[PDB]
Amino acid sequence: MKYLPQQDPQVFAAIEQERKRQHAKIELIASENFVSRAVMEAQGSVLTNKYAEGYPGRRYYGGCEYVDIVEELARERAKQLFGAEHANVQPHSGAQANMAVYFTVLEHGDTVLGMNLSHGGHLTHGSPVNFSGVQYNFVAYGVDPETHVIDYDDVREKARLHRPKLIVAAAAAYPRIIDFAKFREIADEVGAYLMVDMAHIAGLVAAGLHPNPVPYAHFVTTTTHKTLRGPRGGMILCQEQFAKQIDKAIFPGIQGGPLMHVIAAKAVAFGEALQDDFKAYAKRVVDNAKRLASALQNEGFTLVSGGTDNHLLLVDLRPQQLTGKTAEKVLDEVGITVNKNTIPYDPESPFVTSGIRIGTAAVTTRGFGLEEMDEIAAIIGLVLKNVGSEQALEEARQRVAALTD
Amino acid sequence: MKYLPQQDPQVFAAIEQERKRQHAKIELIASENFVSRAVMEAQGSVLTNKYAEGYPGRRYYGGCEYVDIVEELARERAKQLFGAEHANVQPHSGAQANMAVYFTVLEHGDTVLGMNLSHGGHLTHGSPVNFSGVQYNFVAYGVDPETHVIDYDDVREKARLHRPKLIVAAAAAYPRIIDFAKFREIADEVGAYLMVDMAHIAGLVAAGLHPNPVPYAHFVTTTTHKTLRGPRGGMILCQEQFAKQIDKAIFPGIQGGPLMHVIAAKAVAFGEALQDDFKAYAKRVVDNAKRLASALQNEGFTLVSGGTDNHLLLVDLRPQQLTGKTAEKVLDEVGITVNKNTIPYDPESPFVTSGIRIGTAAVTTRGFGLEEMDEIAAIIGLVLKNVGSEQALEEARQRVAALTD
Repeated sequence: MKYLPQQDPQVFAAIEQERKRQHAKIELIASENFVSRAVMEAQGSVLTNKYAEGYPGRRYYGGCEYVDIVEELARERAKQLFGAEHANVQPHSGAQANMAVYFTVLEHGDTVLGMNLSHGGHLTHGSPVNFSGVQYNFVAYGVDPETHVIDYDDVREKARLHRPKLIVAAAAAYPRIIDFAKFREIADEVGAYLMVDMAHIAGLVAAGLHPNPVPYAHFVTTTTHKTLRGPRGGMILCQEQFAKQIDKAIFPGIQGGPLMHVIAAKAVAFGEALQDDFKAYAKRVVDNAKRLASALQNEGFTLVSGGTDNHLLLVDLRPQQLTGKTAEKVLDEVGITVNKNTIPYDPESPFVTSGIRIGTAAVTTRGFGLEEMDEIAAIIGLVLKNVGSEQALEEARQRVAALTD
Repeated sequence: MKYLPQQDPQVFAAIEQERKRQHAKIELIASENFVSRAVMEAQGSVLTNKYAEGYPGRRYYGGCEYVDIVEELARERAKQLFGAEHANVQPHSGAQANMAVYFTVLEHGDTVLGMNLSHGGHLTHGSPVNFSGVQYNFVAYGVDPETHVIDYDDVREKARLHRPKLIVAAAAAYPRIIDFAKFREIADEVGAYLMVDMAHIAGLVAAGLHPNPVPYAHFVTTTTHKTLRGPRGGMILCQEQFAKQIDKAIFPGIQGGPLMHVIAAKAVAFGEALQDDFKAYAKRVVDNAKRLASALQNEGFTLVSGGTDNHLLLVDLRPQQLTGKTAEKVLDEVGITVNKNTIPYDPESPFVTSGIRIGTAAVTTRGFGLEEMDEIAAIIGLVLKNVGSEQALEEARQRVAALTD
């Protein structure tokens, strides 16, 4: 940076602390990643200055010729990545992407069927303190109490009992492949739309490592910042038949001016995702998650669902008589960043929990591989088996430092 | 830029076109401005990588120590700028800022009283194709048919008849000072909350050039990108008594992860606004708008309300037998960017209109002053009085080029 250090010493000092933090810690938050310098440059561009309500070639402001090129690059690259008929790259966030789909097809108080929030569902899939659960009547399907895999007979029974207008598939914390074909079959049986929120797995879908929901869903939502490794924001994919309605839901429905600089950054990220090296990266994410899962099991940890098919895993800490809160805190002390996370049928509140959620997207981006996964698992074992030993924690600290350099 | 040109030639070429465009044109879109290089650098930072749901010291992710410093800088500087008891700097946009306030105090179908959209009100103040008009029962107050000033007796009568739960004051296209004291008096009479949407005038308020709504309103919303000259985004100000409720409305209510890099950019912009030179800038914006208004009148144009008290003006093109659409198109041909805009009691649709909206915030930022205002007015006169003369339009083109260099 050149201008920020002089203009704002306070903001610059904090940014620099954060930059150094991102390098020093082992970042295992499943929803996080590290964007490229090109992506950041796009976000840091003069495109922030441009009002561009509307869509390419159909704006409500003059002078949009060039931001139009940018938005269309984003849309076309998204379509190439996911084989979707239509893309809307304007959503400010995952929240807004989901909000727009709900706004498109639902009226206030309509019934929606989503994944149980304490089994892996997201806040925006029906929490009673979120717009989703306040505006619409959410009911939930669960995972099997033993396998922790989605119970598709429960999906079906809930759908048939409650007659939802919309079924939501996808998750904030589900370590296995989701069967989109079965979701569409059930949706078809009850005459419900299917929305798939692929936010977590979007990069894996792009790389052909998770089945693509696009052929099965009426609407696919996603964030651009998780496994897709793009800027912070949202996106909606759908078939041409819903294009007009979806676009109108975003504007003038729920948003105003789009963030054109962020949309530029989305285009850049989609460009990166179209490259061969991204597919290799995504495979390493999945390989690393499996290896980390296996290595954690070797250390004596129980994993929700017994492993992983994707970028993320959940440790069930009950055998160690630890809460997720306790584990999260102590791992923070040694420089490993995880989330506490409810496990299916958790006896604890969502504020305490019996689990931790871990993902490999970020560490993979920094070049970590199988050997590093083994070491991460060994450090976690050292820490969680010796929470009362300051000597053990200092050893862990030193081993974390050795990994990050 | 260093990395974007190599990584993405297509995105870079379009960004560069846009950058050159912003320099070449006379940008009179009233809601636009040019942010500093420091603001852009903040947006282009690694803060995009950080999940930080929650608030400073009360997050749902570890490792937020530094993004917390950034968010608190934004909040504290906002409070200093506006004398508010509480700030929420997380809203992704003006849309989301307004959405959150509505979510806080209203239930589905509650009555809200806002400014007539064709008299200056914003889309989010009750359009039937916007969430505001779909989710809530909006009624409207108008301006006087002759003076084009808000009719406060109409505000009062509508309030007393319809018994709104909430009254919204502020505008996308109102060229005069708004009397917030009278709005609060009326709100008090009918037991309604008062929300002021100061998006357009926020920079003028910060500089003491428009009365501050903070002392009078329960909630103040704003965008950060108009006269405040900051990054694209929103903000909510309120008294401490509503702080918890407002914060909960933003998260977990209507948003997820905040855009921490944009929040950094907000802090930077607020830092800039706290400087003496910003107050001088804001006075020039207002001085320039008055001078441009006067100069347009000298050219024979009629202005809505007969002039301006702020950064923006509206030309009533009926005396020239022109529509706003026609004027917008022809001005585009010579390199002047304006919006078509409805005038109060417009005989034309919002898609055609009888007016153009002009603002001086952007040209003032680039260093334009009174002499430039005279020339802009003269060029507009030349163009709009000779729409059929290609020679006149080429002269205008050359004069526009002379202004921008």
